[PDB]
Amino acid sequence: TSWSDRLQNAADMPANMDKHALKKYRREAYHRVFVNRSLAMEKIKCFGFNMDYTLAVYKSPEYESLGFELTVERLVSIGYPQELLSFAYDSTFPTRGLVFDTLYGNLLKVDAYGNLLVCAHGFNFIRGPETREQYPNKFIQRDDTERFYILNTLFNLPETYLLACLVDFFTNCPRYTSCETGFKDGDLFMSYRSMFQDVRDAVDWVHYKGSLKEKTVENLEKYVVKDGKLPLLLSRMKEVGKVFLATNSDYKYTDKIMTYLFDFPHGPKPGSSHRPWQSYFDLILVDARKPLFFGEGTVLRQVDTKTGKLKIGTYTGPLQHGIVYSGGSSDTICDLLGAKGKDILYIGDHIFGDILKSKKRQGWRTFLVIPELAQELHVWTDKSSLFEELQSLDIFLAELYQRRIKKVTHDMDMCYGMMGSLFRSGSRQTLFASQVMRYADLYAASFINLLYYPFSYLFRAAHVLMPHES
Amino acid sequence: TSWSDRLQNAADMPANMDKHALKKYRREAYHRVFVNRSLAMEKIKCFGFNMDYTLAVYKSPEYESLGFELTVERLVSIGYPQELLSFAYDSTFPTRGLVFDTLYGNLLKVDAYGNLLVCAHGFNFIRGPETREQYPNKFIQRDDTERFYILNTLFNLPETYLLACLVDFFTNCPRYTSCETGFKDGDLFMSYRSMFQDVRDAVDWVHYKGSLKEKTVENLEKYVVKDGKLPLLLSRMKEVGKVFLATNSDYKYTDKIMTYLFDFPHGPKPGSSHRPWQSYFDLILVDARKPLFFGEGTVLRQVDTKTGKLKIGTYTGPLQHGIVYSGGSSDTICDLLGAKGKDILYIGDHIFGDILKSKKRQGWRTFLVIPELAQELHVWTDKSSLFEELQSLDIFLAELYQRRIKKVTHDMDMCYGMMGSLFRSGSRQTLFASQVMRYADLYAASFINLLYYPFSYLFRAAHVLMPHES
Amino acid sequence: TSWSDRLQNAADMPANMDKHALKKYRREAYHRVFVNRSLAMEKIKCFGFNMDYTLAVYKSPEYESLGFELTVERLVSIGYPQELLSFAYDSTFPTRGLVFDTLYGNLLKVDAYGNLLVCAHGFNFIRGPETREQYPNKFIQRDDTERFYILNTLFNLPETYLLACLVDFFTNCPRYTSCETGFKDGDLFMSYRSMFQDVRDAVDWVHYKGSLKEKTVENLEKYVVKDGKLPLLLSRMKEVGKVFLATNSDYKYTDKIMTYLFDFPHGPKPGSSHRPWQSYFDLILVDARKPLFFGEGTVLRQVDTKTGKLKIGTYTGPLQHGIVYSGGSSDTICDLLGAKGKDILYIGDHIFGDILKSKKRQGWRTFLVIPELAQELHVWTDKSSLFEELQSLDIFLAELYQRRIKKVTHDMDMCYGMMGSLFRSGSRQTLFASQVMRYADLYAASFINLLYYPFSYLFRAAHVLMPHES
Amino acid sequence: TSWSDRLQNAADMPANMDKHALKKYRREAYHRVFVNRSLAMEKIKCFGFNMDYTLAVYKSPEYESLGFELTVERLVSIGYPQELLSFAYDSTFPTRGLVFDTLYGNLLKVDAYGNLLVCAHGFNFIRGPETREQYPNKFIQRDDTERFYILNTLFNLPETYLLACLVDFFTNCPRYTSCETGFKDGDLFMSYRSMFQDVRDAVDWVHYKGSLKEKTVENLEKYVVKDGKLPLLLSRMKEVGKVFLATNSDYKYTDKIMTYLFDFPHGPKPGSSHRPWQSYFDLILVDARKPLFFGEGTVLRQVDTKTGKLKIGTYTGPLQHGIVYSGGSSDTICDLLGAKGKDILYIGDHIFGDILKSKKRQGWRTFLVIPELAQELHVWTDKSSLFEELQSLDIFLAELYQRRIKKVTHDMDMCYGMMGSLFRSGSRQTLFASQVMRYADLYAASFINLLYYPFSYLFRAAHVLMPHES
Repeated sequence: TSWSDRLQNAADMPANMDKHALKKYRREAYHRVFVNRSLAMEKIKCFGFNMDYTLAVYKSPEYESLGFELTVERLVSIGYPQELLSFAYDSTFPTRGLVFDTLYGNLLKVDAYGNLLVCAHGFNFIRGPETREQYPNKFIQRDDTERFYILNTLFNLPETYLLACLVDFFTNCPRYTSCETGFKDGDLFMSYRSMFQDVRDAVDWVHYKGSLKEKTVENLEKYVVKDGKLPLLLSRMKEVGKVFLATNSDYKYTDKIMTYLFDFPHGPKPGSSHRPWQSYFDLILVDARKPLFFGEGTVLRQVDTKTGKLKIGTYTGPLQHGIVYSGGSSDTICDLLGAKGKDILYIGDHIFGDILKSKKRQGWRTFLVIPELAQELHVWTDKSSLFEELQSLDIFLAELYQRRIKKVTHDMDMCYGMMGSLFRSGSRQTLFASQVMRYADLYAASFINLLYYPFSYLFRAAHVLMPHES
Repeated sequence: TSWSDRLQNAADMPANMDKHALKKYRREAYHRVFVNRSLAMEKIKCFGFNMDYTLAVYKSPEYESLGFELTVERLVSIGYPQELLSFAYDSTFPTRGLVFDTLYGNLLKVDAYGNLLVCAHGFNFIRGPETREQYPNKFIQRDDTERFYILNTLFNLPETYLLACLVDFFTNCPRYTSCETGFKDGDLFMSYRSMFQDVRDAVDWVHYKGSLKEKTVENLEKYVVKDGKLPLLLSRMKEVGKVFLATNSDYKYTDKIMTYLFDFPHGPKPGSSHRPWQSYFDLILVDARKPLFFGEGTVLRQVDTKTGKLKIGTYTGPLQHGIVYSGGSSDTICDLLGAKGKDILYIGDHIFGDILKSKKRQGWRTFLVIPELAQELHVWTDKSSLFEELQSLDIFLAELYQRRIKKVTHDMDMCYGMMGSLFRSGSRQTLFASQVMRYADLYAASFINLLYYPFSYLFRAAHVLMPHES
Repeated sequence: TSWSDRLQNAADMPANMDKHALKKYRREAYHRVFVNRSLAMEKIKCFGFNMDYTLAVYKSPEYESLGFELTVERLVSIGYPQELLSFAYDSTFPTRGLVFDTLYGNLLKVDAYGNLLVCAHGFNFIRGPETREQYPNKFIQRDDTERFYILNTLFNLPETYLLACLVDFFTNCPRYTSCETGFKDGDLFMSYRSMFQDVRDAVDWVHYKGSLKEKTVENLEKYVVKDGKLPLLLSRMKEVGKVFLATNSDYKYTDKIMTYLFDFPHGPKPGSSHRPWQSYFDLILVDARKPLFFGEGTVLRQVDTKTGKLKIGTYTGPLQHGIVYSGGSSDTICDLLGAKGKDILYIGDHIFGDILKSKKRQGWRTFLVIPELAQELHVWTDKSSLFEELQSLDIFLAELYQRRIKKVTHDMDMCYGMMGSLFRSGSRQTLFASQVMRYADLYAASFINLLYYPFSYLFRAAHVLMPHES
Repeated sequence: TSWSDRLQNAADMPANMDKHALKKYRREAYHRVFVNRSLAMEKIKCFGFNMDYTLAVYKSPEYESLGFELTVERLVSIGYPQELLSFAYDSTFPTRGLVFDTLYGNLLKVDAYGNLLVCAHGFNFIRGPETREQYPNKFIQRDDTERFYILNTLFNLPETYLLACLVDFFTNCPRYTSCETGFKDGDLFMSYRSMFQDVRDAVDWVHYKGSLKEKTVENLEKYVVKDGKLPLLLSRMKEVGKVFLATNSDYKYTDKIMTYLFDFPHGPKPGSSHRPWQSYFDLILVDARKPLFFGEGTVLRQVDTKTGKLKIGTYTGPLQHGIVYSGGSSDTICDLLGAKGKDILYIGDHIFGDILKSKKRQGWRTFLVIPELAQELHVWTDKSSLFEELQSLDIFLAELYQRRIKKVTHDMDMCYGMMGSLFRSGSRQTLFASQVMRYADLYAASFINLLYYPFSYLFRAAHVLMPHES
């Protein structure tokens, strides 16, 4: 059972809007909105969205597998060996948020301070003592972006696995000689860094010049989660505030995806007339170029929605019904909707490009969608005894002042996959977990969970106290 | 009672090293080491220090007042009006960590997300609604370093007050006209930005080209806390590991200050022969140029300790007894002492230049000295009823779903000073508080508090859990 | 008669290698090599080439017209108005080397010091006094590359004309309102800057993603000058030194073009066996990325000449017969051929990317091919009386110490085209002329003119003397 | 006889303003203005000046010797060996415009293309073949400013000699070991680069924090050329246009120097009342910060001329009689004087900071003062037979197509000094010579030579023709 199976199962259910059913429903972890900092929903005057993996949740593992296949085919097309075609995407290997070390060709899972939690070279998981030869302090400087790439998005899941496939392949292929920083093939040397750049370039190519979008829109039922409760929630948001879309995707792709997401024989509720997707938004903005969007952005353009092309010129006019914007900046939203940052709840899946930057640069309120939580929540509750034992071993070890702690850690971790939970390895939290807590005011497996809370709900989190204040 | 009075009172006490007395002593908040992340002292192989406001704690308010006076005299010397000479330093006004907005000339106290907690123009404290005219989202982007300067160090305390004095003076002086971004005087316009740059330059000048150091060393009993337990703690650290100094100050000043700090008729304990301060250190490094020190640093030089001048050339040799280094980088320490980052406990007062950068860039373990805590702890415990009432009002307000919450907030805040606690305004934590929790593994009013813990103590902090994990 | 007609006429002639015929032939300006700084051909050990507009001289105006048409079609494809399709390339308008001012939308012809010689807005030529409203000092700062784009290459000829077509079109189209920095169309504003960026992007697109290369190689006799004396000259160079190619183009395109350039039923001379084009080169390098090539360049790769794709890895081996390189740097050439810079005569058409940078950054000897000189030489000799009169009027005016000087200037200039000679307006030299003299050691309408000089010819230029030295 | 002896000898002569005497006087090379590009003096509406080495010509070798001594004393003060005190400035060694190679510790004389003309390591002049070991192409990339420093100003003359003294000293001192890039002294390594940085820093220190200015103004008759014809020429300029000063020096130093330069018992002519120096200027600007001045500059300030300190605030008012400005930009001059660039003749000694930048960035007309020409002109005319022979040998060698050419070159060069003429080595022009021709419209040994030309003189230079145009 993948996380998108869970999401689709919940998506197939109709909305029972009886108040008692809602309060009962939101009590379950799977339909709950989790709270890092308190948020009074009554103060939210605008609800903003991105599209990919928020409104349009791509089904797993089918969509990752499609991206993987097209990326592999692109690398073979530009000269990588034919054996790449025998790879097959494996969803049990990658966890989101790993760091690829382009110097030594390792995938690393790290905590918020750069400490190594897991290190894998190809499919070989390197134990603590052996990692010290390359990482003397079992530590990396995350900000060295020339060396380290953080695979933070769900679009990065296929290349996370592909990097490991490639390192495994070249390590074990007799044509090549393994070296510390790459592979030697006579008079040719392929560094892990150039290999990584080829993979990155190929992933980009597949999304923007290849056939990924075409293959997606020709079979949207296979590739995109669909929920009849989406127009109900958006119609309810529009009753109490304004609603906007700000996506990096272009208008033609947005229109195809959004049309599918709203393709029901009804509108907000069963029995109601169908309405076009654009009617649910007070402001539609494509080609957003986030995260630059939250700084100076780009010039504001207007989409000719008949042709899908940009009109000639910078758009200088006002908000008009039916207009579609392109580029601009977050100040465009605030100006055209008459909003301040804390009036806005921005709902997205990119922990950096959506959530971190809108929080840090503009003081927007933030809702992080984490699709994998729809399944991680099931593992967490089902194996709570593993974690509880780990807590007790940690307390026992501290007051006593080992191999049992590592074994339980491994067993707990493997329930999530070969690279463990998105949020921790054993008792140690990941960088990703830390960023969620620090920058996502609210988070959930799906933003649909807002449907189960009344219009003026007060999301509450306990106040933080310093050690000397307790 | 200032925080340095508290520190000096504790410094005057002799060390009772009976184990039961120590454990009793460390139980009191004033002599406790507070723990943000767990740290096993047995794993620490090197203890590192800065000098200023860590080993050499400058007495308050005398030292700030000296800096203030010399800075004022410098501004008058370069052409500011004579009325500046009538200013007098007032320790009740500044709290450390405020942000000066060079655009509108305000001092701001902010939380970790840039939200305004306090706004003062000169000595006028601007209430919430009036702040929205200049801060529509009651929010600043901290990283806009061209506009905002964060007064993060104890050396910034005099200029924090001076900026407010100057804004007050020009606002109320009839020769000038107040404008949004500065002051008009006929054909001259002084922006808050250029005023701020003059103040910054004058503070720098006083420390490096003026008479501040000379005036300090000619009366060290007036200006520097002195503790006979300092050589005892350092001798104990040297029994179980290595000890190093890395200061931004030059050798001549370091030698004068450190000689005074060790000027007792005894060594580590009463009755023992006096030892020169250098003998307590395995590695002495001056002109450190932190925070650049934790990146590429500067070329490693050797101090001629006879003359106080640098020897000619880059030093290429090994660690030698009696050598004093200059410049270099944090890698110098690790190489010469055979240490890895997590082997090092680095003890400092600069939340950014010492603690943040050594943690983020090198994975060092960190101990933050917060001198003002020596007194903030007394206010916190004495007025705990104010805070407890505030907590209850917050809980009452949330479940009820105001003016009483603001009044209690003001009354609690004013016990610390006109700019409130270093760590909070009412129930809202400051940016400084957040950075302490995030980057200081341990913290205390003085590093001397390590004296009261056994050699292999395990400092413990509770594990963090995400909302969905609770 | 275009300059490529002249070049093709000379190209059709067979080589008479009798010494007396050669010396007679090189006496004519059209077959002469012109000399800015003395160069002893005996000291040249390597001859290097670019391909486009040096070996492969594209026929005029057919090739510019093709580029113009495809660029227009691309702009219409992305949303520019249909009326663009009625434009038709006009070779009499553009002169190479003009500056487009993106602020005011003017094409400018300037001297070496940025002084305005000609200013045209659309097709309106602005007289001196009217230019002062926008150019108060009749001067531009060339280095302000955010504002000014210098149309320095022959590939820039179509967009030079297109920019003027577009400014003319929008100025006179009733849908738009003309403003100082662009065109208003209700709520849309198109600045000259964004218009220029669209044109630049479309030209790039046509060359690298569009059909320009495909259309070129499907009719090479229409689009490319062909000269049976090319393999003769290259074979003669290989007798006395090494020969290399360094082109920005990719291998597949290079192979198609070079195969055509050598497609004769003979080799170096009539009667000799045909040889493949690669055999004429000791070193072949594609994807050169000049001018970055003359700095750090890019990593050295090897082309798989069977597939046209790059082999995997950085190439670390030696120079090998038959290998084709990709990327690298100018140091690659020097290392693999055992050359120093002054051993190299580098032959190219890009006054900046080829000639300036190889001279300034590496001290290479330089030969600049200027295709338009093949026709400018005919205008210069035929209308020498116009220029001679201008010289006399200048001398008369100086010793006398006007309208006649401007009229003669205009009449002389118009013989070259609407934008005058590449090298001057009247008696004032262009920036381009100055750069040729400063950075091209030798120059000619075609590098084929080297065929008419003996192996150890000494090209001589008179020494320069300062005013006080004369 | 130094060049300042020549200048002072001419300065002592009274002005005979009879028209026939003037025309006779300007015929002599020593009193002539030399012309690179034609300039109609009638079109000049503003005459601008710098102060140092233009209005205030420092006497040679006394002033260089003072700078040398203070720089040496500063290096010894910071820890260089005592033997430095035995150095003594030698004016016969340095020629202006040499390049110090911080990698290999050589002084280089180069032509405009970076070709090596002379190479000296310490006082050892390295012959051609031996230079190829470090300079394989006998070529340097001038723009590599991290490696090469061009000693372009007269203030650089002492450090030019000092760098050679130091390289000589350490090479031959037995305490040190000579290495390719510096000197080893056991565990200390002094690279030529760090040595050079010490020298540069010490020269800066002497000018701005040391006693150079104090020592200069306490004996101005020893250190500064004085000419009673200076106020006559400036009064004549003010009759036909405006006159401004723009100096990098501060007001207190400018006032002392300018007061001395005008300290005669008369004003413009003998018999006339003395006038204060400020009265000769329509605009006085100090702290100019050229060359940044010709870009965005700094904020415009006003000097309080009573105190010598800056008034508080940016100056926003108009040009007022008696006001003295500080900072600003070249646009300040143009705005306040109502000038365009080609209305301005800017007179200076810094070939880069004055002349190149005002020409390239603003299109100002330029007059370069070259003090050494006052003596180089005498060597040039007296040894014209050497140069004439060299020309003939060059022509003979070319048509013949050696050791005699090198011997004559050496003999000619040595008449100027150990580093030859500022303008050439033998028949090869220096970079400096090339920059003079390219950027100085007019040049002379002194700007006083303008006194000998009528108000509306037309300076004329022959037009430049390309090779194919001749």
